[PDB]
Amino acid sequence: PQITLWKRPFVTVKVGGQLKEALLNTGADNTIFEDINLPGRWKPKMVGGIGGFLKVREYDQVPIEIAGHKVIGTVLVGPTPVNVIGRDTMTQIGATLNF
Amino acid sequence: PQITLWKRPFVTVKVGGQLKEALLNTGADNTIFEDINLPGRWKPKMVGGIGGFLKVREYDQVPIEIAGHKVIGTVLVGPTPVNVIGRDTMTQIGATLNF
Ligand SMILES: [Cl-]
Ligand SMILES: [Cl-]
Ligand SMILES: [Cl-]
Ligand SMILES: [Cl-]
Ligand code: NA
Ligand code: NA
Repeated sequence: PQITLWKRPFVTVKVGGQLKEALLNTGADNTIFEDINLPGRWKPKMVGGIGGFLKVREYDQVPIEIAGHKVIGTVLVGPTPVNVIGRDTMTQIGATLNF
Repeated sequence: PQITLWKRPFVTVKVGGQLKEALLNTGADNTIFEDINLPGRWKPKMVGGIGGFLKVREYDQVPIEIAGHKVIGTVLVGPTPVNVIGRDTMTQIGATLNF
């Protein structure tokens, strides 16, 4: 797809078999969801930095599908204002910024 | 240009005549800098939401140049961990996310 930026760029994504909406966020290193029930085992992971740490769950080797692009990636679960697709997943689907 | 996402997408920009590095951030509604000396007058703007509201400075009709594309747009000055080019500026230069 070719995604314009007039509104926040949400897409439908299937993650760990769960169908969700998430924002394509070139400002985020990692992909993170709240309110999801993923398969498999998780380990805790610290993200953020001083003044803004967050302890989240990290699920690895999770199947992710966006617009028919099927990849396997890491997915964090924890507090986030919106679900976020970060660079780590966007690089696997071959996404680019163009202008 | 066409920019891949293996690294954070920093670009050189000239904003209000000031040469800076800033991150192309599709998860940001607004372009925002800390530490910049913009021309003209500013008005207060409320930003944020659930995590907290804060008043920042809004400069309007500011010249912005990125990769030879010249536009005029809004630039906020307030706390941010990185200089950000948000969707408002990216829409004016015709940027899209593609995969
Ligand atoms: Cl959702
Ligand atoms: Cl980087
Ligand atoms: Cl800079
Ligand atoms: Cl305030
Ligand atoms: Na400078
Ligand atoms: Na102005």
